[PDB]
Amino acid sequence: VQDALERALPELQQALSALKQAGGARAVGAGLAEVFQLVEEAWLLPAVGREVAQGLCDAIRLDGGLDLLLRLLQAPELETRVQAARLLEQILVAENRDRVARIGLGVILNLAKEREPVELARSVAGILEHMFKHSEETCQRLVAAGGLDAVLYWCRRTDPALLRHCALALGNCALHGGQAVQRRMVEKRAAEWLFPLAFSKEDELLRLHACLAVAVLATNKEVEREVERSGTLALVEPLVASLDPGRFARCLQGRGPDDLQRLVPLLDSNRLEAQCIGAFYLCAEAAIKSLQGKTKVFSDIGAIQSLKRLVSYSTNGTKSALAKRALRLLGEEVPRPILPSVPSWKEAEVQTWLQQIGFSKYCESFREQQVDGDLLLRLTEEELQTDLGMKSGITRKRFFRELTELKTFANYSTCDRSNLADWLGSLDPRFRQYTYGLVSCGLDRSLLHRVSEQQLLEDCGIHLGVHRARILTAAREMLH
Amino acid sequence: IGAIQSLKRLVSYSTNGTKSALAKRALRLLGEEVPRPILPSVPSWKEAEVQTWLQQIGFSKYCESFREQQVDGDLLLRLTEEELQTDLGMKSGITRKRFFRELTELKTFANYSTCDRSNLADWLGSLDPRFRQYTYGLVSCGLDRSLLHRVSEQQLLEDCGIHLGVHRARILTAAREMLHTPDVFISYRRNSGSQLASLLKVHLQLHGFSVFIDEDKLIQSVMGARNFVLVLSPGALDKCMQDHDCKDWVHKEIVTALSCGKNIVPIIDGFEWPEPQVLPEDMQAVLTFNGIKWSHEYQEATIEKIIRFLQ
Ligand SMILES: NC(=O)c1ccc[n+]([C@@H]2O[C@H](COP(=O)([O-])OP(=O)(O)OC[C@H]3O[C@@H](n4cnc5c(N)ncnc54)[C@H](O)[C@@H]3O)[C@@H](O)[C@H]2O)c1
Repeated sequence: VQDALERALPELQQALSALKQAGGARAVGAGLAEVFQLVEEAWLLPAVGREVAQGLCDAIRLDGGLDLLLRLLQAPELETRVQAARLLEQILVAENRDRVARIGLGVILNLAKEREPVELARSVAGILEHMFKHSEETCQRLVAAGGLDAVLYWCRRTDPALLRHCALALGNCALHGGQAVQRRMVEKRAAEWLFPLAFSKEDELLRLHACLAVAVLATNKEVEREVERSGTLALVEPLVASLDPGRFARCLQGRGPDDLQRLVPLLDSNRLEAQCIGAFYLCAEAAIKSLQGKTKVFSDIGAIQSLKRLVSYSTNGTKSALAKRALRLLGEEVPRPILPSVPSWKEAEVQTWLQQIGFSKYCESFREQQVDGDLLLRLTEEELQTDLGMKSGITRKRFFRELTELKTFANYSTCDRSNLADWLGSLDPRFRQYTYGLVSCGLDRSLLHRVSEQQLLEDCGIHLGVHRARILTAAREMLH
Repeated sequence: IGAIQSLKRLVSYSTNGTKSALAKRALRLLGEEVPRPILPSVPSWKEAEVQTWLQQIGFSKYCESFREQQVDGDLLLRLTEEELQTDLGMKSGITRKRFFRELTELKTFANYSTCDRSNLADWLGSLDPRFRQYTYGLVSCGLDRSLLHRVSEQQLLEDCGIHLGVHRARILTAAREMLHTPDVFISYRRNSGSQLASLLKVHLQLHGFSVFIDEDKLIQSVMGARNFVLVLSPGALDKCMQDHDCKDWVHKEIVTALSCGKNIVPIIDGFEWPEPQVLPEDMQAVLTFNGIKWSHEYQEATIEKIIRFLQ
């Protein structure tokens, strides 16, 4: 355990003393090459070299060699510049990134302007890649300055190793950026430069990380229009449909829970490409964490219930197959897809729908009351509070959120005559939940010009007055 | 005095690295734990982020009050007086008001990227920085910038939940006073012509040209296209030689482009010109066009040369 640390500390002590003492033209570069080869020996140890490399990076930081590397990045010689950059690339760990964000911002940013040689760019792309993972302030300082333009210019090259760093840099800048960083990327059209990275048939990891960056940028609701106009979403769904997560899980050692929490809101952002990317990556990393004995992280975060919602509300075969495989590689059961004809439900479909979304406490609350799909669509506050024993209003509000998700994904073919659900969906996709509110009252397209607000409140049961005003306005302005 | 909780608020609500590092060092030199920075995507919260946010601001008594009720970030942003009083056991109105002060501090520092389409939070922040807390009040009701001229005070009170009438009057006033067939088709080779065709498509869509990429589907793509760009990779006419049956896709696209008579612009990347006598008779006319050599280091002038040679 402590063997590699005791073998690797005094060698780096001698090497950093040779770097600090000698100031020659080529002996300093030879010392940088010695430190870089010892770093390559450090990272390539099976299940040992992680903590060993972390301790050696801590020793390089506490010795003072990080400021030495930041001084040698300003050297006029090109050779020691590229060796110092390739040495600084492999040591950007979470304790070194704070020190680089304190001082090294502006030195690496200066080398972001020099873009012509490949030996600089292949390492400076990875340095900017790992510096996008620090915080939102560093992402703002890199995007507002010429740090994003270096990656957007280096996406033009044909180097298969450099474009991986560019795709990972844009993905990590989209993950840890926020609102304004994504605005400054997409207004500068960062999603359009990911098109040669998501289509190039040279590598298979590179297209996956490019589609990851596209899918993370495709979750901001002020952004998705220019992403759909970019045309990079259409390369996402077949690429996920043509690969296997087990082979890429064997190819990649996973990621920590702080990065596992970044893939979870990709599934609840109701976009098909983002759900496919999130299901693929969580299936591969669930295979990784199920090879080991740490499968409780997905239950600590809560991605398992989101995968159950992906299975039970699926309209695509690829994301449903990936979510079923991800739930099969874990230690719980897979759910069945629900029957979409909700007014055609009997009691057992209601019981299954309760068992698939996490309402197993109230199942016997609905069996004694004989609630079918016709009574489930016509359920209010008072019947939940009094008749069903659901006393808590927070539990009732969670039930109404799940009822919103159910009444969005429903088949109203047995009741709707004038296709009123598409009329509600053409205005706002959160209006189709009131379809049963208006069909059961006897309405169709030829009556909504004689409906008032009181008829929508009392009979149709539309509790939000903004939705009542929008439905009355759009019923009185464009139906006759 | 009480400066330790203010340092915890500085750590948990930090937008600067220097003050966060100094507050973490100040809490490390004392005898208590340092908190973690919260996840700004509040509607993307699960239960554990809500529990951590409770543990970092001094609501450790009610943590088991939220775990049994399963309150996530969507329920935390939509919480009122009555659900705090009845369902959560927070009987004291002073404790509820301290919780609403902390909820004000939370809904000021939040990421609404997954719900806000028209950037309504910046519209609320341009008036008064204490208005962005009502962003979730207006996004969840279905509103954006193009609807606020038809909102009343009752819709802000009941649905949006704006309890202060001064803020309702200011939002209504400021909402009513200041709110109111492709062109270039690219043929390429599957082996080594994908990256060059993708790069040409990107550099032509940077200038506003509708470019299509990738017999019942491609003929209507060529007929609707105004121009034609032929990517000549090394080996781009390898499968087109001795193809006397019209089965190759690139051969069909070249025959269709010659039948259309469009402005065929070849793009050469290390590919010599083939002989006319080895090609079939339906594709010998492609060798008489003005091809363009491709440079991998001076691409801007090359794309400008392509624009000068297209309609
Ligand atoms: N082969 C290589 O050359 C190699 C490999 C890895 C890292 N590096 C270098 O390391 C630096 C970046 O590494 P990083 O650590 O900052 O990455 P990171 O913090 O951005 O990603 C998290 C990594 O740490 C691990 N991890 C963190 N917490 C964990 C936990 N609680 N349980 C299990 N695993 C956990 C994950 O497996 C994941 O690999 C860069 O300089 C990079 O060049 C090099």
